Amino acid sequence: GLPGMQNLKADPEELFTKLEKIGKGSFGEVFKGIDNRTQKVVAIKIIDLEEAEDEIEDIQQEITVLSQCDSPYVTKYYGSYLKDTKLWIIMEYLGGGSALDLLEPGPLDETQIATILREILKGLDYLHSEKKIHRDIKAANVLLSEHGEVKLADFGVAGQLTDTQIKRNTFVGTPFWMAPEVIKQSAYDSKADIWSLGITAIELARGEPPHSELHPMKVLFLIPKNNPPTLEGNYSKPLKEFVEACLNKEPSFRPTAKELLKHKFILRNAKKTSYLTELIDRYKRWKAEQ
Repeated sequence: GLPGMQNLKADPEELFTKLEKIGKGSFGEVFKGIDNRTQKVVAIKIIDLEEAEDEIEDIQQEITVLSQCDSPYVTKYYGSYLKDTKLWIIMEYLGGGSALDLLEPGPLDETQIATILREILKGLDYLHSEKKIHRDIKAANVLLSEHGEVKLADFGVAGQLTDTQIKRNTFVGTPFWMAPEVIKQSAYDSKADIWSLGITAIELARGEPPHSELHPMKVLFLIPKNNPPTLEGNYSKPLKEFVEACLNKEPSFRPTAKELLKHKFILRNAKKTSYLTELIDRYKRWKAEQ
């Protein structure tokens, strides 16, 4: 029931060569490796199935959604293989790290912020046209290639607004970045992603989302209660207005990803993506210490 899945005869230990461990979340581990067949780098995510339970349903969800997307803005999925009780998930490798990782060394300038936002808006636009909802937009889920290309990853809880289900009600996402109607489990759609993008715009500018120091439960009542967050500090007027456009409590009043692509903040500051390699190296130097 998992697209891309290979019978047990496909031995992943022989088909792929792990090069190094690049992540160890809570589902398992991630390696940079090589498809020995086509000799190309891939990210290899291994989850122990005999050691995970409820997380399986989310992993299968993610793979299903990734299998249906074909966009240079969404991480590609290459297939899955099974080894004993280990599911190996083969994915597009993005070696530049996440936008959250690129924040570790210091602040981004507005050009970088605009460039990264423009690319995220491209991915959102594709998804929304395909009637898909990301549902977990935030800087840790925006990944970069080593040359600066920007992609959406980790849908996990991505929604599908199809024919007989025009709206979603599921309380899903990470609190700080969740739209108010998602918390209130109201019927919602792509606009929940636009709100999340506004919270991620504050995150790329200040490093953390609003209320990041409060306990999550308090945040559950603050978002629907309080006025929408605003970007405070010395940022240009268009950056603060981009944030306000996204953060409207009324979802149907937030603009589409396509219209935000014409926003003055984006038009005046975004530059080619290759300019992001600088930000990418800063991160490498930084992590080299540590």
